[PDB]
Formats: sequence, structure tokens, C-alpha cells
Amino acid sequence: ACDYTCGSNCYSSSDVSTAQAAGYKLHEDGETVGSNSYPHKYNNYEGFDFSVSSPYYEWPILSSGDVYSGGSPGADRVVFNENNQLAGVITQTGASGNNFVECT
Ligand SMILES: [Ca+2]
Repeated sequence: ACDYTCGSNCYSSSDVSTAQAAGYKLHEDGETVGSNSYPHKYNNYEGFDFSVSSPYYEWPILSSGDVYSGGSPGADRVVFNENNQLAGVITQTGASGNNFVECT
């Protein structure tokens, strides 16, 4: 079973914790990786109901289980906040342009 399903990508709770730990470390180090500079601020224009408060940051999560190191980020992402609390798992998959949709 999937703890989080983004389009056709299945994710376990272990996948999301491994991702978030990598992103959070980069945020503490004031560093980024990839052409689009991740992690970077996430604005919740879509009004997703997060039970953790902002500021929020996004980091790519990959379908392969590897942690993101540069190269193609895919469409999925973890969103965490300033206290290193998980907000939710989101995707561009099924969404136009600059929208996101939640992972289910
Ligand atoms: Ca996995």
C-alpha cells in the first residue's frame, strides 16, 4: 500500500522521511541543488489545509527512492516548514502550469 500516491507514483512514510531529512539539512546549511535551486519557499496559493504553520519549503521527492542531487526533479515534492514539520506531499502531475494538487 501507498502512504501517499501522486499521479501514478506510490510513496511510503519512510520515503517521505528520507526526503524531508535531506531537504531540511540543505535548508539549515543555506544551500541548494539543481537548476531550479531546491529547497526553496513554497507559497500556499492553492489554500491546501496544512495543520502546521508557514513558512513552508518544497523539495523534490523522486519516484526511485533516491534522494535528489540535481538533474530532473520530477513532479513530486515534500513540503516542510521552518521547524522541520511535515505539511504535506504535493504534485504537478494533473495540474496546469503553475498549479499543484495534493498527493492522496
Ligand atoms: Ca519507495
